[PDB]
Amino acid sequence: ADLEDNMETLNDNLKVIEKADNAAQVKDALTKMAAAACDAWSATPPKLEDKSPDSPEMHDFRHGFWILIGQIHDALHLANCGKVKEAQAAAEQLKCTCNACHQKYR
Amino acid sequence: ADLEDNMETLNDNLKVIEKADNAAQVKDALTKMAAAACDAWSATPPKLEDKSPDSPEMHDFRHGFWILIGQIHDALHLANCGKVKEAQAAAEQLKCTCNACHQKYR
Amino acid sequence: ADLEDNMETLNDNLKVIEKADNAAQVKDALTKMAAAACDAWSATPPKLEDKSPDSPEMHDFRHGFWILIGQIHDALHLANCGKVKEAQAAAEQLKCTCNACHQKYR
Amino acid sequence: ADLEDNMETLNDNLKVIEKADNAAQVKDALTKMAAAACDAWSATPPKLEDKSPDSPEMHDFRHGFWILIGQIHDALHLANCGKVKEAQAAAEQLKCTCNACHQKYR
Ligand code: HEC
Ligand code: HEC
Ligand code: HEC
Ligand code: HEC
Ligand SMILES: [Zn+2]
Ligand SMILES: [Zn+2]
Ligand SMILES: [Zn+2]
Ligand SMILES: [Zn+2]
Repeated sequence: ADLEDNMETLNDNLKVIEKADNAAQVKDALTKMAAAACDAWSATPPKLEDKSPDSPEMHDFRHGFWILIGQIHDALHLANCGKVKEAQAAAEQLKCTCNACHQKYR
Repeated sequence: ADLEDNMETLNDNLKVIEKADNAAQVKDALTKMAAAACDAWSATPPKLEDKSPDSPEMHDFRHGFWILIGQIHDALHLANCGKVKEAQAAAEQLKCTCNACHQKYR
Repeated sequence: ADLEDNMETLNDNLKVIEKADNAAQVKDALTKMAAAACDAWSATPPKLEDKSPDSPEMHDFRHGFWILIGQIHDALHLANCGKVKEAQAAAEQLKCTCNACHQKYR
Repeated sequence: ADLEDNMETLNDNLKVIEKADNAAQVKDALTKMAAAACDAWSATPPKLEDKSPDSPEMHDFRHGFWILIGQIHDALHLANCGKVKEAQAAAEQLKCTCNACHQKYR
């Protein structure tokens, strides 16, 4: 349930994808990431603890997760259809979403 | 967190939108729908009760939720912006995603 | 390349998908709909001839086309994977984007 | 019309968004990038002239453009709402799509 725990689960499963052998491994990891992302959006990060839940900073923080869930969905199509290289390449593009949110609120 | 309960909160909040006057009411209903959707995809429907979580059928079952969440995300842009009518029209288009899943797994 | 011709293209190719025998016929028809959608969005519909290109109605008019292109994209995943029936059902959900615009602007 | 011209349009307008002062400049530049993306996806790049138009590389080539159009769509929400800064940040998240495609196919 914890924001820090959700970030650890996102971190571990991202590496899993990068170095996966089969599609079953990639799909398992992406589904775990989707769970963590769904649980993370409702949390308030330390940096934004003083700002209202309707601030333009709390929008955007939530928005980051909608984008990530969209990317996971897209990777899932590729993994399920046995394109393991394409799935791994797509997963590499998640980092961009990771980095942009971290550069503002981490 | 029950599948039936999450469906109720989805069904209720969609009617709230239809009858809303201001944008703040729309934002509040869409956030609740997003939480329910994020909570419902992990559950197993009575029609697939004998199927494994990593089975092919469970994969397409979760697919409808990925599409739903992206439509809530899109509607949220309009509601946060203050475009009440357009947000209501966006919310209406959800009904098709609701319908398609129900045809297959209900 | 005018609005009416592009609407004929979308209409015809949607029938092609519904009556398709194979995935290759589905791929071909989705490609043609993507080209039609890409060519249609810059046009001005007769009912908004009095409005500026930069106006809330014209932003909304073009929006319907980003949604359609996104749905075509999703359906192409399914047809490239060889999932013909799933791709035919996904193409059916396009109809709601068709009707949403038509109710406002046709 | 040809792929090189399309790529210059994308490049020029991306710089314009970075250096933009008003929402009107961002709107116009994002719209021009949407048209360029739409005219680019049907071409065949030099490095894939020897491959089949139904090959996984050609599928992946076209796919990069659907992702870009979705990101331009996303940024236009922010720009049409007058929100210049976050429309500009959204526009930066788009380089990751530019780079993934050049890293494999340019
Ligand atoms: C890709 C999807 C992501 C990976 C991999 C990681 N994140 Fe994040 N993240 C975000 C915040 C606000 C924090 C700080 C939370 C706090 O300080 O309490 C983090 C933190 C991490 C961490 C460090 C965890 C630790 O205790 O050391 C890791 C390893 C991590 N994140 C990996 C915010 C966001 C965010 C905003 C919307 C996104 C999209 C991501 N994080 C994505 C990723
Ligand atoms: C699959 C991807 C689904 C999507 C998307 C939506 N729903 Fe659903 N819903 C789904 C199932 C499998 C069921 C049946 C579960 C059961 O055993 O009863 C339902 C059920 C409902 C119900 C009936 C609830 C009840 O207790 O009888 C309603 C009112 C309902 N769903 C509404 C609904 C709405 C409004 C949605 C979109 C906004 C929607 N659902 C999406 C599966 C899926
Ligand atoms: C707005 C975003 C639209 C979307 C999405 C779709 N259509 Fe459309 N269509 C639209 C307009 C404004 C019009 C009127 C054009 C005019 O100059 O009068 C239309 C018209 C049609 C027609 C009739 C064309 C004619 O014979 O005059 C058809 C058959 C049609 N549209 C089909 C169609 C389909 C199948 C779509 C979904 C894939 C669709 N349209 C989307 C605006 C919009
Ligand atoms: C693949 C799906 C691509 C995406 C997404 C983007 N680009 Fe691209 N670009 C791509 C190819 C295959 C090529 C080479 C074409 C050739 O004839 O060699 C390019 C090339 C460019 C160039 C070079 C222009 C020139 O004179 O040769 C530029 C400046 C360029 N691309 C910019 C660019 C930008 C800014 C993008 C993101 C918005 C982008 N490209 C995406 C393939 C793909
Ligand atoms: Zn995709
Ligand atoms: Zn939108
Ligand atoms: Zn999908
Ligand atoms: Zn968005």
